[PDB]
Amino acid sequence: KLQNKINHLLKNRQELENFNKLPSNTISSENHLEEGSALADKLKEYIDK
Repeated sequence: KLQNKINHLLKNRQELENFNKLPSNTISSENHLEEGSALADKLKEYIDK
């Protein structure tokens, strides 16, 4: 589900990339990428366990 969220946010970024006019929304998508990366590291720790 987190990887599908990455797909949704990158689709939103592809919607809002050209003729940029950047909203106040994409930094939450970047924080969500960091959260998914952190959860990926935690599940990597768990599969090592």
